[PDB]
Amino acid sequence: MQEGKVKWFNNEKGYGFIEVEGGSDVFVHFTAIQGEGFKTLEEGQEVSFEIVQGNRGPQAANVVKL
Amino acid sequence: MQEGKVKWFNNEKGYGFIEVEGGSDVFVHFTAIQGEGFKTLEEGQEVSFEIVQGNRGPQAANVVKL
Ligand code: NA
Repeated sequence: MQEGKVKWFNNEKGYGFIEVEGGSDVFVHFTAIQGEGFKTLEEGQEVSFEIVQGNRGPQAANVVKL
Repeated sequence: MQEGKVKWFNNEKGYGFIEVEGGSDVFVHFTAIQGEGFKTLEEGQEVSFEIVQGNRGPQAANVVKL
């Protein structure tokens, strides 16, 4: 588990990227977003998350807005 | 996706396993469950899901109650 910030997120398509200090960007899909409410993220939002490896490569899991 | 049947799920602990015919049971955590319903599952419940690799090995992602 670790922290990063949302780099960008396309609300219509429901995906974007989390930027990591000193590391590679991590893909995030709306299905990973935790909590109640409409599943979206805004640029600059601080998040915690896990990285998992799927058939398309690394992606975020368990994305919590801080 | 992929289909399976919940083998067991402990709603206090927040996890269980999904049985996959002719394959290994897959760990499922509550954070993977989709929908506005309670993030719980029950024995025998049919689900669709993605297998991803986490730091402890294979686990379910994108778990939808059918
Ligand atoms: Na970076």
